[PDB]
Amino acid sequence: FRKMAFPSGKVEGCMVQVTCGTTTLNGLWLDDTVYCPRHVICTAEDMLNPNYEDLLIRKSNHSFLVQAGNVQLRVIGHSMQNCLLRLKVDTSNPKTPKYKFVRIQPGQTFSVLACYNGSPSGVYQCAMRPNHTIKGSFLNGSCGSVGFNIDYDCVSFCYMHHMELPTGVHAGTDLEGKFYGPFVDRQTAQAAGTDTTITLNVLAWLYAAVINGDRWFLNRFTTTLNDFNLVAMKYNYEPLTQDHVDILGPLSAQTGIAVLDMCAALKELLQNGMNGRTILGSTILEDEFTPFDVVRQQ
Amino acid sequence: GFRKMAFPSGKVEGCMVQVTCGTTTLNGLWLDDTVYCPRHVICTAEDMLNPNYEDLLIRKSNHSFLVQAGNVQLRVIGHSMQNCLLRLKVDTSNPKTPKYKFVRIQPGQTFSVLACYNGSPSGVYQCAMRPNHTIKGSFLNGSCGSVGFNIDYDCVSFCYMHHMELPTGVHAGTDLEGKFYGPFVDRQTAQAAGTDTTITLNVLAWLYAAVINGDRWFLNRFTTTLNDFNLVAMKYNYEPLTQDHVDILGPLSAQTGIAVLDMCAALKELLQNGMNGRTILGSTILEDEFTPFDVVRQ
Ligand SMILES: COc1cccc2[nH]c(C(=O)N[C@@H](CC(C)C)C(=O)N[C@@H](C[C@@H]3CCNC3=O)C(=O)c3nc4ccccc4s3)cc12
Ligand SMILES: COc1cccc2[nH]c(C(=O)N[C@@H](CC(C)C)C(=O)N[C@@H](C[C@@H]3CCNC3=O)C(=O)c3nc4ccccc4s3)cc12
Repeated sequence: FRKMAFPSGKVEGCMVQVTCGTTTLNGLWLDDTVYCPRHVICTAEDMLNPNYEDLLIRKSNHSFLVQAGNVQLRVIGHSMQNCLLRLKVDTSNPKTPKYKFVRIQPGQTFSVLACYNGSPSGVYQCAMRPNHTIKGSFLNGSCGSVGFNIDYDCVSFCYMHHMELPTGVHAGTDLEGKFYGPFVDRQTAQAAGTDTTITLNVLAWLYAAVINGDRWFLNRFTTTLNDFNLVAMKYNYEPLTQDHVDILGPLSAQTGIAVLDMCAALKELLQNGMNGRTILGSTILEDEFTPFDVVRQQ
Repeated sequence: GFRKMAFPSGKVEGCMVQVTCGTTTLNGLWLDDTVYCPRHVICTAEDMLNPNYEDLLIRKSNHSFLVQAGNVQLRVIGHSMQNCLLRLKVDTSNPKTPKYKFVRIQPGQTFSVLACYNGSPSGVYQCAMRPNHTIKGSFLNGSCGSVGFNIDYDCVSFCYMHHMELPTGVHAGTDLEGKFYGPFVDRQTAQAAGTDTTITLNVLAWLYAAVINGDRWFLNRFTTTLNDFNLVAMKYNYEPLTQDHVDILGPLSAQTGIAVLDMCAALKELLQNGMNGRTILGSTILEDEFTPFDVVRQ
């Protein structure tokens, strides 16, 4: 069982470089639109608070240097959408795939194409956390990198990188420029809400461990959903919904362990702890491996 | 802020095709006017237990190879075996052919895998060639012919093509010249690898990664000689350290400011006293699938 990313070629054909003054970041080229974080226009204005509507009226189309590989693209118009700029260019991307813009929900995963200077350097898998952060790997120059999923040749773009919190996690927006979480694009230290554990995915991981022949943690206690949810919240675990219990159906049928019986297993692990025991090799319960991942890889 | 990252797969995705002989369908790699694929695409369910490839191949003509690149079908105009691969000559040269080389990777080195099913890429992940010449991959039915690769600049270095899953769940395959890594043969039999060991040079590089990411709890005032460390390493199934390895860890040592043999003393302490419930870079186990080169790049 291992975390896999979606193949990145459909997105690589869209990455570009957007430069204002001495500041440059990544943008996404779809048809005749380039999307990028709006703070490419900042010149130290980012410190404290920038007035984006003022900075933007003060900018000409010629001040935007947009480069796709070797080619410079002429900016024909610009308008601001939330925390993103939409740049109109004179040529439509010959490599635009079928795409949509989606708002990823907590607990769901996506692939990140980390880019620097409009050039992709790496691909990895991420989870949107309940507190609306992601545990990414992003260095200076990463802003504008996108997260995405791919279904039947259609790219679902769900994220654009904007910032790294003081704790080392990362924050950003969907492709309409709406931030995930309560963060704002200014140069300030910001704090995320307490980060809860994705219970649906821990449970999925437990199911994967049982499929792997590792079942020391099972027991014969019973729990109701309500009584499991009250214990889980005491340990900063997300409560389980009835939809989540359904999502776990195929895995519970495959192993013969009823979902609520696995909850009774997890409940004991929360209350008694691992005690040095290991699950799939780790003393830590993994929560970024989804039931879909377990299902596909079993 | 540190994780396994795979190379962007775009240059490789544009080379994946589908090769069919009768009921059997495998992935193939299309470079210039040649398609490479595992030779047991010519196998029926009855030839698999102990087939004679020379015999089975003399019995086929170019017409019996249906090669599909996406929608398009390419005509085979010639064929030949190279070890455990077939090389099919096609009438059209792949216009998406990247700059490339064929290399044979040595144990401990890492690469990216593009997992393909029915000629179409489905996932990408990073993995390393184990000391016992297997890879700990994620390969399902229909994955044979998927390739492993590294990218330097704009040149794809192909190093792996996938053939088989051992009963232990690890995987075996060949370089692009069709020569298998390890003691394995392409037959439908249960085969065993040698006993695996831990890649010491990679654990050390990962410990440097942790120090560079601000995880220094495991460090200690002590130091050890290479010989002393090796005696300890042998006890815990770790590859012996070599002076060349220490030279490879030169640059990491300089940035960190920690002498290599100091890091070894820390590792000796982690082997002997465990991690005490502590985690390094978010992991409860000593990661050994990051090379010194990988840590630098990130
Ligand atoms: C340590 O806590 C802090 C305390 C006090 C202040 C702090 N600010 C930030 C913060 O993150 N600022 C944002 C930018 C703001 C405007 C959203 C930022 O630098 N984003 C990066 C990606 C970051 C960097 C490392 N990996 C992450 O992904 C991005 O490449 C961009 N670069 C530039 C460079 C020039 C112009 C625009 C951009 S936009 C953290 C922080
Ligand atoms: C007594 O038999 C066993 C006993 C104990 C363990 C065992 N392992 C294997 C074994 O691996 N066989 C090879 C094939 C051999 C001949 C190279 C095989 O099926 N490879 C797969 C990838 C495999 C499949 C599951 N995940 C892995 O990645 C592959 O994608 C290919 N598929 C086909 C399908 C039809 C025709 C050709 C090919 S080539 C057999 C076996």
